[PDB]
Amino acid sequence: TEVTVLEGKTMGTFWRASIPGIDAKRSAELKEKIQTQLDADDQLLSTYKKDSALMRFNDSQSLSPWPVSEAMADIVTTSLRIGAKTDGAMDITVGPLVNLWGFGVQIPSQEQIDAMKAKTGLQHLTVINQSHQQYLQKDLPDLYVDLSTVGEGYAADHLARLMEQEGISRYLVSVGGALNSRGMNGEGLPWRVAIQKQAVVDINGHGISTSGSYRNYYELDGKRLSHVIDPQTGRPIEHNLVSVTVIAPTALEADAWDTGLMVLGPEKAKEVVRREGLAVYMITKEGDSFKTWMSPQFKSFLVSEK
Amino acid sequence: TEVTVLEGKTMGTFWRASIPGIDAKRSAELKEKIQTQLDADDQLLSTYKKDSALMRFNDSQSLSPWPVSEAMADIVTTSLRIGAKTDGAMDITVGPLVNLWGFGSQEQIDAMKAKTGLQHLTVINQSHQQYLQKDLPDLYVDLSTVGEGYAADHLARLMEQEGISRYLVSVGGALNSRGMNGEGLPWRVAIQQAVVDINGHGISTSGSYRNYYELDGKRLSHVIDPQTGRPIEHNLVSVTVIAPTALEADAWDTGLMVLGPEKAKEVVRREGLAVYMITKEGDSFKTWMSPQFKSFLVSE
Amino acid sequence: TEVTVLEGKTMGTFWRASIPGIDAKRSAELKEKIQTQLDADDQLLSTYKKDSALMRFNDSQSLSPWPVSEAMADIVTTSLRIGAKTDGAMDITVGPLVNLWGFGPEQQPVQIPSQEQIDAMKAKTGLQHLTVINQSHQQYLQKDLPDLYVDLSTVGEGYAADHLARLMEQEGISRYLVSVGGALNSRGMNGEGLPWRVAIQKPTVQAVVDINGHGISTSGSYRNYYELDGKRLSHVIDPQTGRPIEHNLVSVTVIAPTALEADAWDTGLMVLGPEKAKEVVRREGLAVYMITKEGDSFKTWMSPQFKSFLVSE
Amino acid sequence: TEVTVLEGKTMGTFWRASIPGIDAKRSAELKEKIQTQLDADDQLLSTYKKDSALMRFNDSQSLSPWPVSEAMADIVTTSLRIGAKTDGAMDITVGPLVNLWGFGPEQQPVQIPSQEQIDAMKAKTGLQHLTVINQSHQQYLQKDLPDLYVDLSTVGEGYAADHLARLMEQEGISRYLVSVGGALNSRGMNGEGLPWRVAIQKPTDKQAVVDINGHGISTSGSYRNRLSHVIDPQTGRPIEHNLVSVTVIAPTALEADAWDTGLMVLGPEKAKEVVRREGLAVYMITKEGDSFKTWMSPQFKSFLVSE
Ligand SMILES: [Ca+2]
Ligand SMILES: [Ca+2]
Ligand SMILES: [Ca+2]
Ligand SMILES: [Ca+2]
Repeated sequence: TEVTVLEGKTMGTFWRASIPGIDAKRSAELKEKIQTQLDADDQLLSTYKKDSALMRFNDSQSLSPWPVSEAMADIVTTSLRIGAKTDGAMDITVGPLVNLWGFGVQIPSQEQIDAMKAKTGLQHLTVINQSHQQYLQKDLPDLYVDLSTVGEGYAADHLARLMEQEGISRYLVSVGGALNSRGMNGEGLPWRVAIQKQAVVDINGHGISTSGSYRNYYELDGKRLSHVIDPQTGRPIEHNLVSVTVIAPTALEADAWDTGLMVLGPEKAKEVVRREGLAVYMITKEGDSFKTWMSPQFKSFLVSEK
Repeated sequence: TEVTVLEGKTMGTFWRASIPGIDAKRSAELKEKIQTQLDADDQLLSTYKKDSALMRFNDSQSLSPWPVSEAMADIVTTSLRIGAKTDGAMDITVGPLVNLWGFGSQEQIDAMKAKTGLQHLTVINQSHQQYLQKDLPDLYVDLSTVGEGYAADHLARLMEQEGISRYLVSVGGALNSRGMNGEGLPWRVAIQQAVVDINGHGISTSGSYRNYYELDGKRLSHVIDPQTGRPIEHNLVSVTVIAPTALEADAWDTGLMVLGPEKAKEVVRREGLAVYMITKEGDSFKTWMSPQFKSFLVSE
Repeated sequence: TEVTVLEGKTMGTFWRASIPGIDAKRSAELKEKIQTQLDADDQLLSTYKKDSALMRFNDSQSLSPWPVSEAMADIVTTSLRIGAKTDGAMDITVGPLVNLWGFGPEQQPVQIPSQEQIDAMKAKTGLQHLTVINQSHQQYLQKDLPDLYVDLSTVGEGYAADHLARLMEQEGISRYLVSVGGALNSRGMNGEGLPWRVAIQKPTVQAVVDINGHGISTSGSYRNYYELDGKRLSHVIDPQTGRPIEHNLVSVTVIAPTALEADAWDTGLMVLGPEKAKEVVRREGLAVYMITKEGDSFKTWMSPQFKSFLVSE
Repeated sequence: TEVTVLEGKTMGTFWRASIPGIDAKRSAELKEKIQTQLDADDQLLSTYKKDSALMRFNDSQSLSPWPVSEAMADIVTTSLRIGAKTDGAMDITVGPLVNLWGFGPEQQPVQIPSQEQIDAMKAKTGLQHLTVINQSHQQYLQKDLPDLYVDLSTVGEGYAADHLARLMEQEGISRYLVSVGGALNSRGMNGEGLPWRVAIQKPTDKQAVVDINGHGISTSGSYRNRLSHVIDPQTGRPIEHNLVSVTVIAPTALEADAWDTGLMVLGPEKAKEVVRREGLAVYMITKEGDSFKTWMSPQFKSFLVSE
């Protein structure tokens, strides 16, 4: 009935873990184990750690097979495909363009943007899988891969795997915006998952991840300048889709989809969500108010009651 | 709330789907969509169809990248990875060795073994396409030991695309489930009288008490060890695996069955797998559960 | 156990379908199906859209057979019959007359009372001017007066509700309570084996009726709107008198084999008035409930056939 | 609680009315009213009575509109439409082809198998020859062929059952199970507050329950397994498929009785195409060799009893 909560820092954000029925000691051990695992995940994906596995790939100039871990190969493989399923809205090679703008301290880019698009593109990345090893291969020397739009999802899922190892079957795990829910909370009820305005959903056995455009676009005046850049135009998105929440089997998928959908905007997002049978929640600032939209698949998660 | 159940046949076996109460009309639609997908999956990897994706590849003598669906690449990728973590016990290239046994041979079987080997396959994943690639023309891939596992995971995702997030789906010896029952209770999945809650996971089982045999210490088995070309001979009667996906469960499943009690337990501990085994000692059987597996057990 | 209620707007009014518990996706697919069908009926009948099948016929001047759909033929067919059974009270061709008082919907209340040009207008009116022709693969409407104007607004809600129900059946749902405007249709029991709730206007325990296998429709409300000049002033116009009804009838509810029929009967019964209405009710042995305002009080009245539909639970 | 059961003869078959809480006096009066009404319907549609309304029309040679009742109008209209929707399988003008074989129940036949002369006979049949005209106080039937012969027996039973339903309403009776031949309409609860029991018998050679509260049902078959006496109005000869029984549930007994005969004629495959498209609730029984196989549509399933 008692719910122990563990929290800490990771990947420039925060992680949480709610585990029912744990003693002070095992709680201690688990925090140690959790922090250590996320630390290693940070060391894997972090773009700020010039020494991370990812940055080491980014720094190299090789065009031949580059050994990486199974996780890394899986993270990239799913990132590429969902990138392709979002007409390219979800691009893990868009870093150069985001840097040109100085988003996520600048001078609007003249026409360096066109020339910068040439050093971006999903089709430049390849994942090779073999029995005893996996590899990332780029056909562009200065291709730059950033995975901060999916790292939180991956971390949340990996965190689920840690619970299994530690023989824990009931838990509320989250890293930043991504969460995985399983089992009943303190009381014999599903963990409460509040989506942004606090409508609640029950994702027991599923994962969730939110994503949006907040740059003075979320309840603000002086309406101007979006920091989400469409990897197709090389420029700021213009539509009014401010928030996208996705529920899926894994938090990694949830995390890959929401970014891409966010980028595409309302119209296109809906076309993709319908075609893929995804459970999505959308907030758009049309009038001075915020209107919502929920695909059918997303409603079945709503907590019908109180 | 009610509880609807849909079933049929596919891949030379049976498929089932348990969904919270639904109406007859929607049942017929979901049933048709399910059967069509499973049919699609079978047309993809069945070795009995001369025109399945897998067979066209098997028939190709090309050593250059052969394009395949995302599913194909993913099934292969897991097979090769779990194939290594099990000392090659779980081999998807063993086909030419199993064939020369008529089960499911002179020491000349080393000939078929030559055209065998997990290191002969590579999977290439790109944004808009995937490819399989073999460095041996003769290489022959077979995914029967893993098909049900995938099919089951794929069915659960179809249910997901259909707005059904609460379910218990199964294909052959594999099951997949996420969500509670009509009541906020776990879908009852009984082990070979213990039950487990596999919410968010998959589960596969190999062999049964009705698939173990007599005549001396000789354990009669159809299961052929890839690193031998000959039938296994240990005392592992059955093995059940709970994993993140039924596809992985199905993979570890046959891998562990090939290895046997002792060797398998080694992997189970190393890989931290959720496993349940039954072995034959005297005239009785013993049960062994990894700690990880014990955590999924559900009483009341 | 639990009921799924879908809702929307159509024909300038509200529609509602109370169905037994359904998923989310399935529920979205249904509403989708329903709205489409309802939009299609609106485009079929609406006198408000100049592109509708009805308005096109009205705009035509030919006297030969004009091809229409099964629904059109059927709707006109039972409006002519119920029309004659009410002695012209239910007249789908009374349009030219109404347009003379600037009454009805919202013809911008500025049309003073007419003179006796209503006389020269009723000559553009007449149930005898319409014929319906049914064949195996096609149907037709036929008028013998070029300027005949057919208005199906008093019977449209009833047809929509019945068509909505036949759509529920096509979708495998045989238990439901469906409504469009003031017309309701139902058949099959609740999730609890009980009758779907259908309340009746309580002038001052409210009456409840089980309309299983039938359709129902009401005209008016005890929330009247007449008192100033001449006891009762209405916007409804007697098709045979060319003038606004002046009687005591506050509202009439009719239960019939279909919402369509029920919608035709109550309009015509509302026009006729209390006594004339009762004669036709007795003669056709209809299931009717009436509310009349006597003197600072409302009185209720039920035909024997109507009492038979009452649920005494 | 006590259910009174009334029965009698009509249209060469039998009708039954099960009604709860009714007393001796009322039942006696109802039995009179029912039989009186049925008689009139029989007098309206029978082709076995040379005096009936339908026969007067059949015997005439008129090409101009022929005045009939609303019921006659609606019956024909519904039959003509469902006739078209079943690809002419349900044909109310096929009577002369049937007689050619002498497969009319009241026919020997011991005739002589007709030769392809059946073609010169189909020419005297067809749903496109009939027209229904409705007006304020009148309705007409019009045929563009003298010798056209209309027969409404494959559908008169559904109309009688639905007509019986209206009768029940007139008398203030809300709970009943009323039937005429193989067509029934169910409404309300039985002796115990339970849905009237309606079963679908198996054998159709030579048993499930459904709750059709607020709906109607009719069954059609080809009882008598090798040579069928069901004539395909489009070929002029006996059907060849193995469908032997079709049960249809619909909002009205007329519709149900109209469809089941059409589907029966079409066969399993073509019938299922129709069931699917029209979203009909149907149950079919096919006999391969000596093995009976069944098939229900989704809409039918929802009427299956579950508890
Ligand atoms: Ca993201
Ligand atoms: Ca397996
Ligand atoms: Ca009306
Ligand atoms: Ca029939």
